[PDB]
Amino acid sequence: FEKVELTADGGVIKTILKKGDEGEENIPKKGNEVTVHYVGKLESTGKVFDSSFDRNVPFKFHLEQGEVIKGWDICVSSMRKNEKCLVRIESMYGYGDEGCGESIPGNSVLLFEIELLSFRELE
Ligand SMILES: C=CC[C@@H]1/C=C(\C)C[C@H](C)C[C@H](OC)[C@H]2O[C@@](O)(C(=O)C(=O)N3CCCC[C@H]3C(=O)O[C@H](/C(C)=C/[C@@H]3CC[C@@H](O)[C@H](OC)C3)[C@H](C)[C@@H](O)CC1=O)[C@H](C)C[C@@H]2OC
Repeated sequence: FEKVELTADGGVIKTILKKGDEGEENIPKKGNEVTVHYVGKLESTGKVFDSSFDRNVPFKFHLEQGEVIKGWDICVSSMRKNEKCLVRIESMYGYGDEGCGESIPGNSVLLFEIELLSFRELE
């Protein structure tokens, strides 16, 4: 077991559910295209609001390019290939006071289960 606080203020806490592959080559780097599966829920209601499994299409994004909420860049950059984790993301590292669409209210704490399937360096 291993629970990790990724930010001094505790706005991002990652609980490892399954350790990944050993090796620095198994750690995604900034700018890399990352591929994951995820399940997201609101801590307030505990109900799942979205998941890549609804469509069965892994989610791909580029690490630390401002493409995803800050909490995600922080959490994924600390994961190893094939790692499964649960991450608690407070509004500050989520959608803040603005919220997102009508699915995520402002000042919402978010809970995500993320599985790092793979990643690749570009150029
Ligand atoms: C506009 C084009 C649609 C385009 C949608 C897709 C490619 C499909 C892709 C599976 C997203 C899902 O589509 C069903 C769906 O995923 C959510 O349900 C969700 O679980 C979530 O929170 N995610 C998705 C997984 C990564 C973390 C976070 C996110 O970062 O999402 C990202 C996000 C909004 C980042 C902003 C970027 C600007 C920052 O300023 C802001 O921060 C202030 C954060 C998404 C991926 C955007 O980069 C791209 C898009 O939005 C959102 C609740 C609503 C979102 O649909 C909209």
